[PDB]
Amino acid sequence: MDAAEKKKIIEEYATHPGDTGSPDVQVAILTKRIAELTEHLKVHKGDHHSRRGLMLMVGQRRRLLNYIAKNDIEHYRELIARLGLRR
RNA sequence: AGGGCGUGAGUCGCGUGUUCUAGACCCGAAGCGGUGUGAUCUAUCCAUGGCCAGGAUGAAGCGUCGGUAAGACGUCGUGGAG
Ligand SMILES: [Mg+2]
Ligand SMILES: [Mg+2]
Ligand SMILES: [Mg+2]
Ligand SMILES: [Mg+2]
Ligand SMILES: [Mg+2]
Repeated sequence: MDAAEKKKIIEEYATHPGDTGSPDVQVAILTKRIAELTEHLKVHKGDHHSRRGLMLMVGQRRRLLNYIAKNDIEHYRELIARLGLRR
């Protein structure tokens, strides 16, 4: 998250070239952040405050995915298929 | 002074009684000491071999599925532990 791969993620998950805040981009960014924080917590199992931040990110991503699936179910399926298949 | 002790037959053989030192009239311990013999029984150990019909039970592990942010965990199969 030195903004390099963040911009990369924004551009390769954007719906249109100017898109930077749509639910797809938000879910992609949140998933990358959840992965990074999961690794950090695996290193530091005792970081309860960061784990709470991780849970907040998880819930936010869940609500965004719920909105996406409520609007366009096939788009939701494609997005989650790209993003870890929702296991 | 009074008193104690003292004022010629012995000695050597043989026999014999008792006795001394020797096992000492004879028999009998449990045990003590010295030096050896034994681990072909048995106790433990050491090296090197053998052996344990048959039938049960179903531990880890692994895998599937479910679960989760990752899990834990659940489920099923597999597995064959003591
Ligand atoms: Mg004595
Ligand atoms: Mg002795
Ligand atoms: Mg003796
Ligand atoms: Mg000997
Ligand atoms: Mg022997």
